[PDB]
Amino acid sequence: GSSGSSGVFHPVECSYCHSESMMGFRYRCQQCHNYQLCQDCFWRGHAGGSHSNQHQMKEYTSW
Ligand SMILES: [Zn+2]
Ligand SMILES: [Zn+2]
Repeated sequence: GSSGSSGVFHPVECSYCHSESMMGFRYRCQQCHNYQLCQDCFWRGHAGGSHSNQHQMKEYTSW
């Protein structure tokens, strides 16, 4: 990554794919500790030992 601290601060960035473009949204899994994804991540579908592909995501407006 690479950016300056003279403008944008804590912009819309994913947790995994850490996207930059402003297209997706904040999608927080249903039942989980810390699982947030964006439109893309969702479209493709992500998961792991912790998060299960059978976990739905909710749309929130925080980031
Ligand atoms: Zn993402
Ligand atoms: Zn989950």
